[PDB]
Amino acid sequence: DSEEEIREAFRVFDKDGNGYISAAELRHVMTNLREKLTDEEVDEMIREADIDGDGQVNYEEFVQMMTAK
Ligand SMILES: [Ca+2]
Ligand SMILES: [Ca+2]
Repeated sequence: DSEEEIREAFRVFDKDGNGYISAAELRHVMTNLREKLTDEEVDEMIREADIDGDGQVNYEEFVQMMTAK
């Protein structure tokens, strides 16, 4: 709901600083943000979050990542 909200989270989610997050990288924060998760639950979420299906999530796609499903 805020342009800054997902923006500050990018420094928390993207450790490489390259502008994109992958399953293994997302898992690192997801296991603390949410519980009852397998590695596969993260990957299912990537496949549904990735609007263009290329295996990575950029800034605009990150907003959609959390509003998907
Ligand atoms: Ca990254
Ligand atoms: Ca993508």
